[PDB]
Amino acid sequence: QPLPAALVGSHVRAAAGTPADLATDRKFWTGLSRAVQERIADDWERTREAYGAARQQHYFSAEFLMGRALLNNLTNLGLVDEAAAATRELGHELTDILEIENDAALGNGGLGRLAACFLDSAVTQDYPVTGYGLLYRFGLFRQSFNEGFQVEKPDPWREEEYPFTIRRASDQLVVCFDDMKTRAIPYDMPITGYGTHNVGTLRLWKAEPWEEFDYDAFNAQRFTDAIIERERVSDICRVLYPNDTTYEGKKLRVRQQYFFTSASLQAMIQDHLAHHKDLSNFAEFHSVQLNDTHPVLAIPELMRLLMDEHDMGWEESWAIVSKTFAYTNHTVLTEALEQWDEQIFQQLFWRVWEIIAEIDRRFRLERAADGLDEETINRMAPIQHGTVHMAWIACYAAYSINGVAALHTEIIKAETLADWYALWPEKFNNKTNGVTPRRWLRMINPGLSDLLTRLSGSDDWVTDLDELKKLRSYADDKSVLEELRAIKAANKQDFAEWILERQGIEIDPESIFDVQIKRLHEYKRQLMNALYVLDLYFRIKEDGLTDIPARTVIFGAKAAPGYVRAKAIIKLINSIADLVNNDPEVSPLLKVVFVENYNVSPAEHILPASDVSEQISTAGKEASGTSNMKFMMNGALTLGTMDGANVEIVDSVGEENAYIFGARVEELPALRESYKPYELYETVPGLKRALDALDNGTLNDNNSGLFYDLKHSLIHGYGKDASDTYYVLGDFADYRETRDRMAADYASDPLGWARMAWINICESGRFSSDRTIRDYATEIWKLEPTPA
Amino acid sequence: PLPAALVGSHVRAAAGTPADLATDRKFWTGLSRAVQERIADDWERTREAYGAARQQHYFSAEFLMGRALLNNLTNLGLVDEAAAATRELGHELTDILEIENDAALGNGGLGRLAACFLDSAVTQDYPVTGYGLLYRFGLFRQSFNEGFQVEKPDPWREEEYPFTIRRASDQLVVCFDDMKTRAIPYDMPITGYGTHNVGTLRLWKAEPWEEFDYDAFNAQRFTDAIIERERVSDICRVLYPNDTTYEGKKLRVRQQYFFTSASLQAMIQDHLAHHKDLSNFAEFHSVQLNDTHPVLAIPELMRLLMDEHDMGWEESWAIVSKTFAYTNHTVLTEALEQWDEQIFQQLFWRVWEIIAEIDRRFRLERAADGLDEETINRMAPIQHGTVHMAWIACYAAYSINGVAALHTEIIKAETLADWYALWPEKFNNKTNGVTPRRWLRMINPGLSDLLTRLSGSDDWVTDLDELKKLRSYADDKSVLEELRAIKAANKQDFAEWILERQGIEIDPESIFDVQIKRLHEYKRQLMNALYVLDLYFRIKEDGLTDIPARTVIFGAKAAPGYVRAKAIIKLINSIADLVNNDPEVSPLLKVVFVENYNVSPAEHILPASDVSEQISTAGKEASGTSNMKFMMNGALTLGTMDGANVEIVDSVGEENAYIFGARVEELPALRESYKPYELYETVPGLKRALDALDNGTLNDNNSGLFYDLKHSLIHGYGKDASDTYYVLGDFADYRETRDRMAADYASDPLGWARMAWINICESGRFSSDRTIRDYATEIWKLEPTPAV
Ligand SMILES: *Cc1c(COP(=O)(O)O)cnc(C)c1O
Ligand SMILES: *Cc1c(COP(=O)(O)O)cnc(C)c1O
Repeated sequence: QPLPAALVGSHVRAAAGTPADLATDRKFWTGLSRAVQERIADDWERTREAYGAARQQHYFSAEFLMGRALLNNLTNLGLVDEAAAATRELGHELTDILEIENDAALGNGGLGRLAACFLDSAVTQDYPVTGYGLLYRFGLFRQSFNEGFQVEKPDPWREEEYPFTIRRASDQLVVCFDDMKTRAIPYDMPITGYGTHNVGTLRLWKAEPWEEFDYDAFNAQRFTDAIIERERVSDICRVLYPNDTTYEGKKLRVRQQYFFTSASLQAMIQDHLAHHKDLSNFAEFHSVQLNDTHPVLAIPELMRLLMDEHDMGWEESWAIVSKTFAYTNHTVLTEALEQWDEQIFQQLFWRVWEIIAEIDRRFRLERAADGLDEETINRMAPIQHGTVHMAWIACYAAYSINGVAALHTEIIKAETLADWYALWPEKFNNKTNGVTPRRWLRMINPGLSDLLTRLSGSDDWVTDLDELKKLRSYADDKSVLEELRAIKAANKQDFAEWILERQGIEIDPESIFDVQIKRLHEYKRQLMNALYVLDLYFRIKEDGLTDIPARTVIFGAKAAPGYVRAKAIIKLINSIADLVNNDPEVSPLLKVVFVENYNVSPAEHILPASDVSEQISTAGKEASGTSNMKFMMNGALTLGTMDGANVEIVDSVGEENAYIFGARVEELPALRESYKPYELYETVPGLKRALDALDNGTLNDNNSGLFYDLKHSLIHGYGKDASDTYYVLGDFADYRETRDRMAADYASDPLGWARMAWINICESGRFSSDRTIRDYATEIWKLEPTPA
Repeated sequence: PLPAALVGSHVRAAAGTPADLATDRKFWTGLSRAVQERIADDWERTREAYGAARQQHYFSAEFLMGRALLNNLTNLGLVDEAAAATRELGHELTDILEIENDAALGNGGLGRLAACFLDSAVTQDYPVTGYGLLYRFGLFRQSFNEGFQVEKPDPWREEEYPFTIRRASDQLVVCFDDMKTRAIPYDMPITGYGTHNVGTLRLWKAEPWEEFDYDAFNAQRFTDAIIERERVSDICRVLYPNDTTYEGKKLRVRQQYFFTSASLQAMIQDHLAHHKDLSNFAEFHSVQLNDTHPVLAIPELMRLLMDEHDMGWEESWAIVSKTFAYTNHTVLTEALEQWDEQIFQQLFWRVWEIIAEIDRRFRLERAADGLDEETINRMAPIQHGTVHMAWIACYAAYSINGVAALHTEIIKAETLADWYALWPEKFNNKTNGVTPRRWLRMINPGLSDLLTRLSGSDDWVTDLDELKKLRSYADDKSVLEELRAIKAANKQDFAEWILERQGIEIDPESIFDVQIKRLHEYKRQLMNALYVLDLYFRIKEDGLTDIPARTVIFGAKAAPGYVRAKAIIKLINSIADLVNNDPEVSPLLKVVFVENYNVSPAEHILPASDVSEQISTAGKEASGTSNMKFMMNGALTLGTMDGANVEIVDSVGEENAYIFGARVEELPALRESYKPYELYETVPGLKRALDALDNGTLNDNNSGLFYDLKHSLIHGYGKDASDTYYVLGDFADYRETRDRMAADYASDPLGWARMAWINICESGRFSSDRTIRDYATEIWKLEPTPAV
């Protein structure tokens, strides 16, 4: 029987050393998860054999924002009810058990969450795709709050038994740096799939020292000396995205990237020679996707392995490399385009450096023969001015270079990677981002899932979201609209319970849930959102505004540790919350909620209850926007600029089913040219009272002086050099106009609102990562569905 | 049952692959989980039963636990079932058993005694719980490089270890003045043959309050970020960490305080859940202090009672004096712990105040008692800024015991004469013993079968005295025949074991002459080696040929900084090379140095042993637990009249053992006029042997170590001779006796078997079941408490 109490009890007893009913919630979670592993073990192996005989894809990424695994696995295996039954039968409540698990701290943001959605979409379609990354022990950082200020701490997640990562020490490899010999210990994480028996794999690497510690130093009682090398190796997997302002920090970033790409390629080669005679046909059977530039060292490293360990010539090796790697670009701008001092490579791995230098030497000669001028070659070369340009190695080696949305792909063709598109137009293509309908709809919004399943006649939509388009006809069915309003309300009722229990705040389950969950960045304009709230505070308390629906403004963000104004903005939001939440004359109509330590789990609780999706980055700064897509699938309406994902959302539902505003990306150069923010400060009604509220003592920054800095970052200067880089004051008037209008349509036309929401839901199939993966798989990787 | 279906379930969960495809490591893991699942209920029942009873809490800085799987399977009577299930699932049990590293939780005899005690306690249903540290890397792993001992870390739980269960939710705090630490409790099950009771070894793991200094990490001060994390980790990193410097000493004291404080806090917690308060703590609890390592428990309990539970000093000390019992193990007072009081003042000021108050009160109480200032100063816990831990123990303990009749008389008369004169009622004797489960029933199934067949039941397994009535078969050739066949099979097993372990080929028909002791000069491995070198020349040059072939086996680790001991190990490896590689001698004589001697190696050696070398200088050994293990397995004792050999010969008679050398009462006169140089020139063949040490026969690698050894033997006169342990003085009698013993082995095989049989049948005297029964009724005052 599927997940009987007897089986679950057995695994729990083994973990707790006590009968299953007396076990702690922690030990029960461990037992239950072991039960799941037991049940898929067979399928997992069959999948391994199936994929092993097929052409494969290997997705390299410096991050995988996996979130929790238990509910997701139970859902995809269709065992939630049995688990519920088994657990209660053994004296526990499944809802409590699920809370035991911390989000796997293996990723940071969108880049990582995309890689995660891709893995789920791949197995759901039986595509032989294996993921490869680092087993970060403490994630990015855990966010807490002290007196309203963000505090960063380690983010452990696997300090306790974690059955969803299996250690394979007997399969360990060596990654030797010129100054450090390391063990690379492989871990296996199972990727389950709704509606299939296939179980994919996410391979995570953990660095361990050659020797546990320096016993001689220890025995001499030089205790710190004894563990320095141990902890320097441990630093490779300690945290994600370690700060790199110093040389040593930069060298660690490069260590991290070489570590998991070298280990991954070695294991891939191992596996290949266990299924094939030699490597000469490596590229027929393997492709590797480079998610951004983090994994680009894989390229010189595959050359090294092929030539140094399998006696292959340069020409044959490069031929394999140029047919193996594909490369995904994520932003419109150079900027973040990784660049490393060549000296780091020379010091960490001299042989790999020689290969990088040979790549650059050959590249220049090949270009000169192509007939290019020296100025163009110099600015394309992988090595220039003592610096190695990782994106140029990627563009040179990759057989495919893709953007992640129609507009973004065109910019990289025309600007960012213009010289590359000029030489090799054929490499460029587009692959629009998307999210997985499983975790972000079916798993988190059963209420909505039910209705979709009743209407459409099956749950085929779970793995083929386009099926929902068929339901746009009901947009006029009033009984259905009412059901959808009731689903949203039930979700909001749930959210209020969750937030009350989590942070002790009481909110109105009937108010509008206006949500902005995004990394804190000035170009994200959480600050603009904050202003609007502050102004609205004053329009209610001093201006007598009352003909408006109550609303709860929800925030979720981390700020980078050294990003001063980002942390100041988070502090500002917390102070504004304190002001409006404790003012009886305003709390009835406006409350602010800052969700602490925003991550996958919090997102799962927020999205289903969301009404308004704030996507207000400055036009031209967002290439994509996957959270935008998740909101759409859950019945939340988009309030945003004509940038990134909003473009495609509006394109699908129409201007009438969304709230777009602000300057367009083509208008801004002229606006910034003669920008007069200080005048807006003095002129735009309310704005002066709003911004002054930052340093007249209305708000409290606890003597930090942060609010006054923010204020003058917005009003100081003028023209293209104005301090308000992200046109916050410039768009505020149009932003407030639209946000106000949106809240109005909300109190006055409930059915009309529910209708727009339905249109969004039914058209959201366009943003499913299943379509994205199909496209990667058919156009770039050239894969076939491979059932186990 | 332990059915294949159950084991496969647990293996699949651990391996993420069908059981038959799992690696041996994963299979071992799953099989161990299967065992835990099976005893979980009996374990909880024992917890409840012991908790309602008067209990004993055994405090020890070491527990030499060895491997747990085979021991548990044997005590649960599931070896046959486990063997079949494993084979049914594609694996072989022996291969699986070999995967487990000995749990590096102990050092030597002191730790093994604590382990045997835990087993004997559960076998008799006595409510005894063990408390220690969860050492992560043991003492050290021994390896060899060009004949020299090399020391490295000894990991054992880097891989999942299902036999230690983490209880993070029950964690406590141990605050040092310079370090707030988390005390994570771990539970290890102690199974018992013939009973359903399952005892507990509680092991504590120190973890940092914060994972690491995130602020320093972000600043890219990578070493600074983990200094404090690793200082806390040092608490459980290594056992008996070198303490030649103040810092090493402070670490030892930190380790002792950590596990005592945590244990007492947990004991108090548990007491307050069965009783209204701590006024009757001593009525329901007893704490055995195994040597002086856990003495800080005394002041710490005082601190807890007064500082956390509002008791006054008088009441608190009353409880303490009826709670603690102290066990003394040696005849010398130079090993008794003494610490600079500054260490205490720095680690825990409050605890130091209490220790000072203990000294202050002690002096006044003894002055009241009428002792003179001289005696008081010499008994005080604090003298000249040094805290004498043994004095705190003798002052607080209600019981002070020795570990052998003679040893106990010596400490009454000498070692602790001041305390015996003051409180004669505290002193008593509890002779050490070993468990017949791990050391006979589990490792020698061949002999166990014969014993069970002859006696008609396996009652002897938990009542070894039962074998006495079998002594009469000493004259039955059918039995002796079986005895010899069993030894022969055991030796063949060992020969296979060593061949696979170190590639050395040995003759299963030769005499297995074994010495497995820690390397100490008083242990006299050197005399053994001298005899081997001489024998080499006798065979090579003196035409010796009327002798049986023999394999001389050594097992021994040397303390890292002990130069003579390490020189001796090198010498043994040198002689072995000289001997094993000479075609004129190898066929008769081979030397085997078993690398990294520990519990598992002993378990393979003992059953195959013919000769038990117990040759320490008379007067040096108080006990001799290894001596007992050899006896139980049919090996004859070649040793001095000292320690366990006395009692052994007392039980079997001088005709069934080979005692030699100077008795302890003769040595004072012998040494007074000791002339090692004369012996060097006169004992036949000796000069040739010793000269081989520096004439080029044996290679020092030009270290001059052999020369120093040679000189340490032949230099000086009388009380100032360098041969402090009468190595040359005993050599003549040693060689004669050892030569005689070999002659008997080959001339009277059945007579040899007879002697072996009498040893085996009389071994019940050394069962730790008798030792524990005596602790429990005379000191701890326990009653058998069955779980079911
Ligand atoms: C979906 C998701 C993201 C991506 O969000 P964007 O800001 O739209 O790039 C990041 N973090 C979490 C927790 C998410 O679930
Ligand atoms: C039994 C045992 C001991 C104790 O023996 P000694 O005679 O005191 O040296 C120490 N170590 C191991 C591995 C043992 O099994």
